[PDB]
Amino acid sequence: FDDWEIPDGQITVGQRIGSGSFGTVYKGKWHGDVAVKMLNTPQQLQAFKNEVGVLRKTRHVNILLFMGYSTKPQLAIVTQWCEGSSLYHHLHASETKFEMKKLIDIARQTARGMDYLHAKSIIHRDLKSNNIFLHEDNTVKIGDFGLATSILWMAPEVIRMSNPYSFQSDVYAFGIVLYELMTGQLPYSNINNRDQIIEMVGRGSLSPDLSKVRSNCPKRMKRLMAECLKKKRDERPSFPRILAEIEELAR
Amino acid sequence: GSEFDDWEIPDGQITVGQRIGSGSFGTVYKGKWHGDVAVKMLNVTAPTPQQLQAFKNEVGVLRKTRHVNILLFMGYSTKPQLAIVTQWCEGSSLYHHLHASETKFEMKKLIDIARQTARGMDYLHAKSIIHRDLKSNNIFLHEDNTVKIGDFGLATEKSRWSILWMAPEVIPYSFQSDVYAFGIVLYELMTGQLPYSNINDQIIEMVGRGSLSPDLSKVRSNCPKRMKRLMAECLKKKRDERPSFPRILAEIEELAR
Repeated sequence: FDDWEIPDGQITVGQRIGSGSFGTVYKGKWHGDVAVKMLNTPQQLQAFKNEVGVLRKTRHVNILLFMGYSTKPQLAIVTQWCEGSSLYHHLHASETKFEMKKLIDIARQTARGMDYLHAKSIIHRDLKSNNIFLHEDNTVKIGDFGLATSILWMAPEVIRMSNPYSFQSDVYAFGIVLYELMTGQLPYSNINNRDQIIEMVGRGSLSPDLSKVRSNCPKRMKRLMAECLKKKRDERPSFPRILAEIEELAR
Repeated sequence: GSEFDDWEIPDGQITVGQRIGSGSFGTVYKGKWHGDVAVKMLNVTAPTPQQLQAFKNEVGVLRKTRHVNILLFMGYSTKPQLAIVTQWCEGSSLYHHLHASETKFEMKKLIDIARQTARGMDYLHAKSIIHRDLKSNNIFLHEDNTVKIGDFGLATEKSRWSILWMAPEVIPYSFQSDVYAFGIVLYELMTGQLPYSNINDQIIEMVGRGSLSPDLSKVRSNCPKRMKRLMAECLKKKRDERPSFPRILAEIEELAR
């Protein structure tokens, strides 16, 4: 027995949404709206529990709340549902037009969530607009930090190799998310060959064109952005600075 | 009793949420009224006294056409722009289930979907409405598991003077070409595939000349022969050789027995 496990048939799985890290996300109903990631054999089950233990403990207003799991009919992680869907969806699919204030607020909240994770020494490894979610009440919720133990966001040192992930590569990824916020575009949209992008970013010769950012993008945000995207990782700011900087420029 | 003004949903009672896609004459959003709704922003921001009256006439029609298997018209919006509001279908479209999330239906469910789609087309045609745009993209699945057809509205305006469902003579809209489109929907149901899936411009030419047609060898093993016969009838290249929907619905009513 286990408190945190949801019994078979207690969850109604609804519309398939897409595939995030390690699995497939569905809309679902567990005493309310929820999101369900179907994950992709004992021993493995115990390792899964050890992860559930860790997940149960990382709680912040700006990251998804872990609500429970299933084992049958399949491995599943259940979190709260975000009606606003993802940032990626709003920018590059439905092309929603956010006010600069909403964009800077989204950037602030994502930075708070990242600040929380990093202060807990957790490395995300996959920050991108696809798993930055918008909740009905207008707060940002980050996902895909779980199961700790897409190339467009990999810092140059991450691209060319080998568990290369670090705090500073997270900061880079966030830098790309600022690019998306401030340009409404994915970086490198004019290059079609993902293999040429990998190589060129990996060598440090390719990087986002910060001149494509909207006119009303404040000067400090552009400054911050360029810092986070700095090729030499130890030259990138930490998230307490990043959060501090965005808090202030919003004022 | 009610008149056109009555059918306006007062401004600010609908929160327009997420953009879903584009359907006929406009853009579909998810929305919240006293509940879930779908909102089609029409692509006309400044109506002239003739266009607005044309909109009134079409709304006049939408209010009279009701069947359990077609979308309920709930009202229209005025700001910032003209919009048609109908109910929300949590099951999204048939297309999304078959070709996106690649959901796997049992043969009994596949045929009830066909029956319900046929019940809906039968009503529309009995009301002399030609859909002109029938495809799995605008056959929607409601939470309660009933099928709801959409994009049948504004029929007359479409009259004023996506390729996979067009009858050869359409590559000219009639009941018989609607019946054709339904045939391709059968193909989608029974084969789990879109027609002509192995060809990547040639389709317009070859289907129109009758030298290309759907590969009927992809239909499931447990698919009944009556379903094959009907399907082949509906897809006939010569339009006058196709069945009518009363016939189509009857045949499906029985093999469902």
